[PDB]
Amino acid sequence: RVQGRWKVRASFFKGGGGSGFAWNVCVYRNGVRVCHRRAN
Repeated sequence: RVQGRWKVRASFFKGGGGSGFAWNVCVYRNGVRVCHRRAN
C-alpha cells in the first residue's frame, strides 16, 4: 500500500523523458475525430 495515498505519484510527473511520441491521440467519438493532447 502507498503511504502517500493522498499524494499520488501520478500527479507529480517528473517528465516524459527522451522519448516524445503520441503528443496528440486522435480517437473517433461517433464519427467525430477528437485529437486530445494530454500534457502536464
